[PDB]
Amino acid sequence: GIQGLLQFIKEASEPIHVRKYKGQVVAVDTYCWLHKGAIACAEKLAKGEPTDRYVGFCMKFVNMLLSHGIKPILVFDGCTLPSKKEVERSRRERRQANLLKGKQLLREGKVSEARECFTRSINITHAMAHKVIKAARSQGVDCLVAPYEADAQLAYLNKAGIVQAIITEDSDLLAFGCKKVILKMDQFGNGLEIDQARLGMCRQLGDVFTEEKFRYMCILSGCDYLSSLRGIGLAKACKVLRLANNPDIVKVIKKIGHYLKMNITVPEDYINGFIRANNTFLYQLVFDPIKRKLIPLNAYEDDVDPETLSYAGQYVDDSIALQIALGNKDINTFEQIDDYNPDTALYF
DNA sequence: CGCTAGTCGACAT
DNA sequence: TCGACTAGCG
Ligand SMILES: [Mn+2]
Ligand SMILES: [Mn+2]
Ligand SMILES: [Mn+2]
Ligand SMILES: [Mn+2]
Ligand code: NA
Repeated sequence: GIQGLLQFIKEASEPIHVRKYKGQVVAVDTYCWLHKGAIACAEKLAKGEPTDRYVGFCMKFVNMLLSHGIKPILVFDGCTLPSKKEVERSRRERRQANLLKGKQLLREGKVSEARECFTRSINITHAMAHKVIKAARSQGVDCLVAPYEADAQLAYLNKAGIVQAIITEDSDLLAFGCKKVILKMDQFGNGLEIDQARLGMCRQLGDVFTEEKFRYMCILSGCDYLSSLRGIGLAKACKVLRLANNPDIVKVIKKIGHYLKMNITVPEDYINGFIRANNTFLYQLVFDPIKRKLIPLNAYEDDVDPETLSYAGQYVDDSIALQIALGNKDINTFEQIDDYNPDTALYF
């Protein structure tokens, strides 16, 4: 996510209860629940010892939403995004490192720290996610496996008007241009909501409350697709966008040092990386549940060439995309591991 | 002082 | 894929 974004725009936030959305549809970034539930059994997950606790943990929240008359759509991550491979590598390295370290501390004698290491080695696999999918489907809850990041999928579901709000712990969804996002929701329904249109309640943002400029700010501050320049965070990026009054962003990015009264040399590849990051936020592939078709998050504008956007996710056949979305197709082996059919009585 | 980057408990049961 | 907290910076 965008580090400290929630704190930066805290004025646009509002404490709520999910009963606000009774008789409505809400999409869920299920990974958060999955992780929080996986914490309660980190050791057994690390050792490979069998446990299905995260399932019950997620189903608690699901049953809560269902109890408050909410129609929940559980969304899951799919294939790895090429423009996110660095962060994936780092995360993986941290995971195996902390795993081995914990395994060592188990032999040393210190379990209190070994457990804490096992917490950092949490690896949420597609199998666990599929268990959760099984449970949710047994409780009549619609599930959707994103072709890539669940973030973009949720953003699409919200923009398309399929869902009214998004439940997540990740502030990336705001950069994607979600309308309504519910952060920090507990097991009872208490949560914090940020509306896009209410970003203007943040005086600190200045005139950076439009989707495009807000996105630019989030990218410049540092995201999962492009690391920020050293010494650059939300405040300075927002300052850059505030002080500058130019339509073309590239020139401003080239004058970032000028706008911040600093000596900031911008590498040539950083501009290209910014273009790539922007295009990743705008055009990352998602799955249209209605038309059952792979589409970019936003329709391609005239100023972009879709053939250069491989990093935003590659296209596959719509039937394969469908089988992935249903969770029937294994992400890694591309083999069919289930036979769920929505026609045999979200997908029309 | 304001802001960024990095650490470690919390996460949760 | 978190965030309070804070060393340590300009
Ligand atoms: Mn993120
Ligand atoms: Mn794929
Ligand atoms: Mn995500
Ligand atoms: Mn994200
Ligand atoms: Na940054």
